[PDB]
Amino acid sequence: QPIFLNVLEAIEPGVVCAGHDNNQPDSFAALLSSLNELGERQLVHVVKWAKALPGFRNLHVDDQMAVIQYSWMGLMVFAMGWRSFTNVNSRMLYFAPDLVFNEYRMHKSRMYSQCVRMRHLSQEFGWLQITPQEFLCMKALLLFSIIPVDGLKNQKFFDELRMNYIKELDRIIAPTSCSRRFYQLTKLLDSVQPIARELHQFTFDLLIKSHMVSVDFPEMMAEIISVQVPKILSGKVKPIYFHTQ
Ligand SMILES: Cn1c(C#N)ccc1-c1ccc(O)cc1F
Repeated sequence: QPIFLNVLEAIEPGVVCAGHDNNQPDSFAALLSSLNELGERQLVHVVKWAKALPGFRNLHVDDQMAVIQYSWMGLMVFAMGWRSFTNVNSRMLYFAPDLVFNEYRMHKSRMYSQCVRMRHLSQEFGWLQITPQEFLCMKALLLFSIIPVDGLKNQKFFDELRMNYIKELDRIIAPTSCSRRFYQLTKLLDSVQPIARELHQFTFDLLIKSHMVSVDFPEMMAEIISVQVPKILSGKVKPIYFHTQ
């Protein structure tokens, strides 16, 4: 019985729309406001998803929140890359059904470079022939891939929970074929982190200058970006990497 995989498939968030008006000509303010609102909508789903993961409540309740808050960006990028792979074969970024980015929107959003990398991430799902099951366990493992340098309140329970998720990834892979596969997947998991960092910087700078540019940041978005993201950007909170960068 595939108990672990059953849980992941069962708790996997459905479609989330951004509420973007696609009848109005593209503007930087409207495009970035819709992404932020999508971020907010998505956060809600990421919280409910993470809280339903196997063993997640073994974590200290305060570590539960931190982990979600540090990981959210990378979790969203990775899932978005998947959506883009399965819906449009990575030809465009499928943020939401009502928010698909072509190259014009990539350019109008002033985050073309970040978009380029995200789309490259999406292409990798196709290049490496990632299975939905690999995707599911990789995404779960992403939640436990970023922690403070000073450690969590109960680090031991995190370490065990992360160890078990790596073991689960091992299992859906399962000797030279497996060692090759594990190498490829962990390299893929590592590649999400520099991308998330670029989006962390962009979203942070944007929050600071938000009033100047008429870009709206929803309550939960503005809080994380100003309280938790600077902890990452200042080097206090760091990715866990499989390979040396
Ligand atoms: C909505 N979204 C996804 C998804 N799905 C990945 C990255 C972002 C994002 C980008 C810039 C920003 O200012 C706010 C954001 F929420």
